[PDB]
Amino acid sequence: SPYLITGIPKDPKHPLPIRKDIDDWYLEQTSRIQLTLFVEALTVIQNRPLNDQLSYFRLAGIHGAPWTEWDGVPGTGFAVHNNYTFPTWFRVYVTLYEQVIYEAMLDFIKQNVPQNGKADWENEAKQWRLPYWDFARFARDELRLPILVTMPMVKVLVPGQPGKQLSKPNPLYRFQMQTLMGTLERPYAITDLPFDKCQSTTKYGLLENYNADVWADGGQNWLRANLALNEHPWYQNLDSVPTLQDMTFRLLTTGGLNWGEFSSTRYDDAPKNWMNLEAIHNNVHNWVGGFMFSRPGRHDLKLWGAGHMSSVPVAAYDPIFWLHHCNIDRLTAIWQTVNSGSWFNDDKSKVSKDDDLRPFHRFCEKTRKVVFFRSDDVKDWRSLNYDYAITKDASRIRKEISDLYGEDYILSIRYSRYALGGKPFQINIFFGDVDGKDFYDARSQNFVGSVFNFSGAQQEQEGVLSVSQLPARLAVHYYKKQNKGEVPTPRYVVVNSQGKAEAEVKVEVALHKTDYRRVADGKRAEVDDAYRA
Amino acid sequence: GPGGSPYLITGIPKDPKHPLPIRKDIDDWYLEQRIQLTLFVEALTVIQNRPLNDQLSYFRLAGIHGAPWTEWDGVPGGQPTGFAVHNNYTFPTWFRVYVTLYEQVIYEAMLDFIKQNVPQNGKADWENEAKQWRLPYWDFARFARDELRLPILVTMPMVKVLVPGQPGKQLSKPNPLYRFQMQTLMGTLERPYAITSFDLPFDKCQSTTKYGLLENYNADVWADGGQNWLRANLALNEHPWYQNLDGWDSVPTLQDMTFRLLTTGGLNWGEFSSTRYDAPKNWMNLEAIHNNVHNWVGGFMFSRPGRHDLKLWGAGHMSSVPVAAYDPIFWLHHCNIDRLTAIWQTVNSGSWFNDDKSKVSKDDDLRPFHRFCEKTRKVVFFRSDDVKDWRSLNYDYAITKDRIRKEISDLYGQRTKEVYKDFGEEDYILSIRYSRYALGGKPFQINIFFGDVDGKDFYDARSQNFVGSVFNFSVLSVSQLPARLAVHYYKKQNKGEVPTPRYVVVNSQGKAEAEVKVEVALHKTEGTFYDDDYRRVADGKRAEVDDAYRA
Ligand SMILES: [O-][O-]
Ligand SMILES: [Cu+2]
Ligand SMILES: [Cu+2]
Ligand SMILES: [Cu+2]
Ligand SMILES: [Cu+2]
Repeated sequence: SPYLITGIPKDPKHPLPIRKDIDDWYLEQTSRIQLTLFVEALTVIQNRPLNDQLSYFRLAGIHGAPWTEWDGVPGTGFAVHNNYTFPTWFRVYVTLYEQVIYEAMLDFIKQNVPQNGKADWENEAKQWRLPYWDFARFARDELRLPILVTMPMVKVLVPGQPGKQLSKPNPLYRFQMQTLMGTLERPYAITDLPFDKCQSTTKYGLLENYNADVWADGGQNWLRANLALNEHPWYQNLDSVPTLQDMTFRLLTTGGLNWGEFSSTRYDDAPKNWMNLEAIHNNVHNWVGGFMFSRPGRHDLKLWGAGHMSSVPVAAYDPIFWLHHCNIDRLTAIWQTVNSGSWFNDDKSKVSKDDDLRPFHRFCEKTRKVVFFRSDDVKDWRSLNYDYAITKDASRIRKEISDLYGEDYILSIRYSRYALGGKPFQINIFFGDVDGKDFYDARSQNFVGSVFNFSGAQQEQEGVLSVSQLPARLAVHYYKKQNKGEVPTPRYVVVNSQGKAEAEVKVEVALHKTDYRRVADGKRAEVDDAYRA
Repeated sequence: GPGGSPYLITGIPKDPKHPLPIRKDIDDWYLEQRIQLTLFVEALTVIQNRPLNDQLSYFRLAGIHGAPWTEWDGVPGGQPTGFAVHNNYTFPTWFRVYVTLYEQVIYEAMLDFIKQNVPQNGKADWENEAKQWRLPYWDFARFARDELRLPILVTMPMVKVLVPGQPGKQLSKPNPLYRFQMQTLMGTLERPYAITSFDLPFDKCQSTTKYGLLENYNADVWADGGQNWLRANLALNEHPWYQNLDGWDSVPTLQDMTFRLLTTGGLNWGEFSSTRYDAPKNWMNLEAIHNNVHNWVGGFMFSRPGRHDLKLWGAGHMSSVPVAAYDPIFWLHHCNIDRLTAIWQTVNSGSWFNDDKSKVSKDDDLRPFHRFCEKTRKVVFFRSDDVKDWRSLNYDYAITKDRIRKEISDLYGQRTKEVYKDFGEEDYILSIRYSRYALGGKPFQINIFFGDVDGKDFYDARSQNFVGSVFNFSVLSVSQLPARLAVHYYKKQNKGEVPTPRYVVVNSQGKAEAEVKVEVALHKTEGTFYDDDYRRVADGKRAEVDDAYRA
């Protein structure tokens, strides 16, 4: 310490290497030196001890729990949420992860590759960059978690044993410790959802009413995550379009937003410009991990279940976290490319531009001193010696955006992250009557879409709230069709981690129509008595 | 076998300090735990990690049942058919011996683990636990501690064990009951053991899976498709569709079937022991219930036509005769099938290969299982009479130690009685007769409906008007389904009319097979079954489905 974050060092045989789509990269590798390097290096990092600040646990620990120091910066986590430095704090955080993995790759080569092959393996390490998960791209008819994340094991090369491939536990599948995270040595223990009783990260694996020993490793219910990722209005199960892809398309193609509007859910005391990067990212966290531990009533089919990615304090432990944030960085770079003058340039985000991005250090070549990273340091992501295919070929970026992700009606949503004292919740919006026992997801009658509060005696910063936006065109057309042309009143339910409706929460929900005009104000829907909080 | 001599199956040898130890319910056994848990985990881990040339490896022991159809213990294989008996009256007795073999191998591995690992101070106490341990059973028909479930242990990827010589120290280790994993894809094992019979990509699996094989995912996902135990639980709790409507109480069909099986009097051995068919009231048999559980644990449909966000299909080893024995739950399932056989024997004491059909098979050699014949001084194969009394293999069940009819009702009959008592004193059953070879040996599922069938959704309890299923796990074959509650519901919606049973034969692609013959009928008696003259009241008919869903 300090650990200087630089990105992977420049090598002239490797001009601005790209971060590839992880599904494309996995298929290239198997259709495997880089795959071996990534698997082996990430395994080594996951097995480093807690007192090593470049262990996987400690790197994930920068984000949230267990809220310790990192790199000599005293330990809420370090992560930036609901502020305009969300994209840039995470830009540096993803680069730290990438850089540590690359360093571990070089160590792996020194340890395991014979002298005669070191140049070949080093070539591959120097070309590798952290792949991104394209959560909004149809997987090589539907959106999906990465192929590699759904694989318990992965086959790798053994250097010096040509045609000596071997199957190993996949470090992208889960992060597993040797004991329950609640029992780790001080001060690293993780001690709402029983994350203290988990040894491994899980997706939808934590459900009430099963033995607590099941929670030690609740499994990776990637089929369930995929279903959530493809959320869309209920009626489309009677032509569907996944809302996540439409939201991403709109984020990338809508012109005229300032940085403050694009960068964050933060609303400091319009609606057309409330589709923002952070809100989409919050929904993806919910969809990957699950946040509901139980459901009232009797149900044969159990669609709930909770996991690490839905929860701010522990989401960073799931290896997909980094791949998600890699794409969030990619989306930022794309938006920057097509909105090149909009950088901390509005009267709301300007104040935050010079925030130190603690705990991340760099060397100042002007002061000749170690300082914290600041947003302007990473405005050009290529300064960190990586790029994306889509931003290298800028000339045709609009066409590529259309090929990947392509009156109007929109829903606006304004809410307090601390409406429940800081606990997470999901805002579900419906057109028409709400089923008092089924108000949760796309299988719930009349469901149109959700907004997840990715948060987790406590109140928000004075004057600050949070915003999101949902597409509503197709769902309003269906509703009119079934309802004699009535413009629907949006109905909402605020759902907590017990699958109950929090009657006392008020959210501002409105429907707007195209220049957008407000055409209906939303109202809370009642649910059954056994389903009320 | 090992050494180059036959492997003699004895069951765990008798020790006078250990009189007829019981096979416990695996959830109860787990919940009270922890030396026996440690011994079972460490021994089974060693057995699973044994090399393919070792005939007491997990792979080769599973290999006896089906694929890859090799020899075992000097007995030629390559019959493709395995050594297992299916659709014949020796089904319960062949499996009785098979389960005992597994149990004996585990016990012997426990003794070796103690010899290599346990300090002098603890050896006699660990030896005493090995001698008291017997293979637990999975009670698939008992409510878990409102619903049927896979065992707790089967759903845990890791398990904490003791470390001998390190007091109070425990280590979390991969749970050998969660899955069986090899070091490579089973399709590329060293000859002759490759798994390569079947249409699902089992050749592309390195590990066993529950509901994890689906079309349209990268083939490397199939190497280990995972354990979707929540989905398997859902399947295990199959019941008529109408019971998920508000204002109606549900009963798990599996529990109703098992209570019927155990309580119905007057079956001969041939009716009880097998699906084999060469009065429909007597067609509820052990093998048919076992077949449905195989399906519900593993999943058999790889695909479904059309577009579906919620994907309720998926295939896994337990549904597939050639590879089912590789899933560790297989043995726990078959341990309960042995227990159900012992219960039924206890309450049907004269009914042992007692009919003209089964008498023919009573003397069949149960290959490949050897034992030493003390009266002729020869190593011979097991025969059914050798295992008529399961206690001769030095194990027992708590339920067979005495009161049995009351235990059967307490365990399997309370929910059925509670809901049936709400309706009139009548019973309805469905009879189902099919040919196991109707699809060339390919497996298939027979779903029955009362009322109109949704031509895009004819699959499971979520399918409109679904009544129940019969699974062809694989002379004719028969099964029976409870129908009393579904008939009541249909009558209330149809001004008293008796429903025509409608059936669909579904293949592994989720498509309807139109040339698979199934004989379905609905039968009625006055009086409730648990308190006898059944008459046919309706003939079945094949349901049509949407054109895109037709095979
Ligand atoms: O019968 O497996
Ligand atoms: Cu975060
Ligand atoms: Cu995040
Ligand atoms: Cu079998
Ligand atoms: Cu079986």
